[PDB]
Amino acid sequence: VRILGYDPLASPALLQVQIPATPTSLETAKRGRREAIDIITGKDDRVLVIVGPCSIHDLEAAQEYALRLKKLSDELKGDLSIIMRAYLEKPVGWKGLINDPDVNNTFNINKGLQSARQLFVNLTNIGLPIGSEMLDTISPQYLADLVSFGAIGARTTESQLHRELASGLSFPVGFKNGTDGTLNVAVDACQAAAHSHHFMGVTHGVAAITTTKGNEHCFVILRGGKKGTNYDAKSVAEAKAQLPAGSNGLMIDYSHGNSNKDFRNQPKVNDVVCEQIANGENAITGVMIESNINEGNQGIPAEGKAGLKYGVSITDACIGWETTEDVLRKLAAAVRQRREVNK
Amino acid sequence: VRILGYDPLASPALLQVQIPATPTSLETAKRGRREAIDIITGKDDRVLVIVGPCSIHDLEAAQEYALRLKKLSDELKGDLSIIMRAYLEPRTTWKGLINDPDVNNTFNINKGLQSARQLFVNLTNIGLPIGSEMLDTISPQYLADLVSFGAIGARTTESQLHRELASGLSFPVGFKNGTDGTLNVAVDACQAAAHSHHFMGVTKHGVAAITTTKGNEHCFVILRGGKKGTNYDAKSVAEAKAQLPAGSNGLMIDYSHGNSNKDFRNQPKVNDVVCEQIANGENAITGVMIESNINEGNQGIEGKAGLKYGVSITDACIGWETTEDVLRKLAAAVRQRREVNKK
Ligand SMILES: [Mn+2]
Ligand SMILES: [Mn+2]
Repeated sequence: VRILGYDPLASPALLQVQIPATPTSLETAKRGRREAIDIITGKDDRVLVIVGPCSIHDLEAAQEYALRLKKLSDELKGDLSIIMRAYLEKPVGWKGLINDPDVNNTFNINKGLQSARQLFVNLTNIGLPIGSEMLDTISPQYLADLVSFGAIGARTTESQLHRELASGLSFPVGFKNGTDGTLNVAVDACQAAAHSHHFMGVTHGVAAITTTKGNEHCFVILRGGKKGTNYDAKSVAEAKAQLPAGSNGLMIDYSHGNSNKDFRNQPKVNDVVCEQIANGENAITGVMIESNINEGNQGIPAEGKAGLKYGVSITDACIGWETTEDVLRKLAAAVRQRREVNK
Repeated sequence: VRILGYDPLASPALLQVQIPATPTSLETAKRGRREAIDIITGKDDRVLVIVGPCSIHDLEAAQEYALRLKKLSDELKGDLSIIMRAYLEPRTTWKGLINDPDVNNTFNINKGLQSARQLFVNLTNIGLPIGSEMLDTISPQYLADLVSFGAIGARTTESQLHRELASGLSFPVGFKNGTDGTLNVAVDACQAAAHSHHFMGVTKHGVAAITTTKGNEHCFVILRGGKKGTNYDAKSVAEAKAQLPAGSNGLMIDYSHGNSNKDFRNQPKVNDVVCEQIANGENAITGVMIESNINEGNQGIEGKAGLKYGVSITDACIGWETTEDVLRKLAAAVRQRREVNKK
């Protein structure tokens, strides 16, 4: 009585055929996973960097950005393992690329899944690994094969459904610290996801029973909270203090809460973080940066896509490309100096 | 690479044909919903009660308990509208009736769903309405037609997935406050559940499709305490009422879990404090949740064979006679409130 109806949904298998992943895309995704694993587990001393737009609403602009990040990745491969941020939505307002690909308030999930997949293929096909946030348990079925890094939404860190999901993904997954500032829920999540799980889920577009093997590559993401920002050494210490033995490295988000809701502070956070890294801090193995071709953000005008400024986020504000180069080169320097403190 | 494999899953439709609901079952489910609605909206001045085991692992024992509650219910029907707790499982490393129906640390979801549906039919068949937690977006499809009340656990009240599910359910849904004791996430969930959603889900035939729901105006908050302490006292209740927007439904207080502090004998103490408020005129308290079984306490696991009869194998519960005394007191508080209101 509360279900208006069901509209047809193309299965992942069908989508994978219409928008096939090139050998390069597959190899790229595989490579991104290996590198991320070695870093969060300490086998590698470079830093894992998830850099990119808060969200992608324009494939062309994303491709130009990707090409720039690719070039700069090759320049800093020795110190950084860069994965492009390819998030589809920011949890009223534009519901994201999957739900509203045309950015016109309509709903076209089938067209959305096609755009999202075309995007993922486009990016990985040039040798650039991507990372996306797992919003639900069904969409990953359509994109996972092209992902090298996944993050679980903060609102679902405590969800068994997402912990089960994580336990079955073929790549590292990050969980955010609780809203109260503590790391319990995230730690529990990582432990839960490490176990094998048995559950019902979509596969061919039908529901089946899944058995996962468990994911040992889950880590905590520091993202500020009710007790303030937590990227500083004091907070980092408190964070490591509550990480049971055998934990993976921590990943720090420069944006959102830790940036005090101001894209301009991301580089300031970079400074405080680079400082720790340069002085020998080995628990910080990753960072998250919201960057785009141009800085800041913009609202969606009455006209729609037609009135949007090119290369400017329509969700959270980002630092521009030039600033991103500065931030990343500085981070790379911090990593280099860190190898020395470890000599 | 982290998916050990899949096993075929009988569809909700198949199981509904296999284990059909009797005309008495459907009628009870319907009635349970109508009565719950009139209460949470303030039409009826009786109190809604969701009483029953933490979980059901023994169908026979559940039936005995049901007969008793059905009889006690007929006695108090003038003051209370009773719905029996018929839950299957919070994940804390027994996996529940759906996963481990044999209570022997194995997995058989197909058999679990059958036992669950049979259980639901058995109970509603004697005229006793039932309530359960809505775990995911799939399992409910196998039981919805028999349910009169649904609950969203504290660990998933923030899950968009569950808010979407609630908006499409044919009965009232209660959202529990967060594990940290935070109430706004539940108030929030009710708002979200109140309107239409468009997302990916599964049909009666087990096919993934795009679902459009209409919104559920019968959602409410369930105070169940948490990390920052219990929340059933007058101060907390007034604090809770303050957060609720205009036109909100009444509150439901959970005597167990966070509000009893892992001590079943605290449930009757909560009942006294809650009764005092009701007896003295508190009209905003429209519901209560109680963890009750034939015999009090709980127990661990020779397998089922060794387990004591009417005793839970999950959260401790108050025994039957305690339950009866608790309910009769609650009933009196109700009658008293009527008198206070006529003034
Ligand atoms: Mn963002
Ligand atoms: Mn319980």
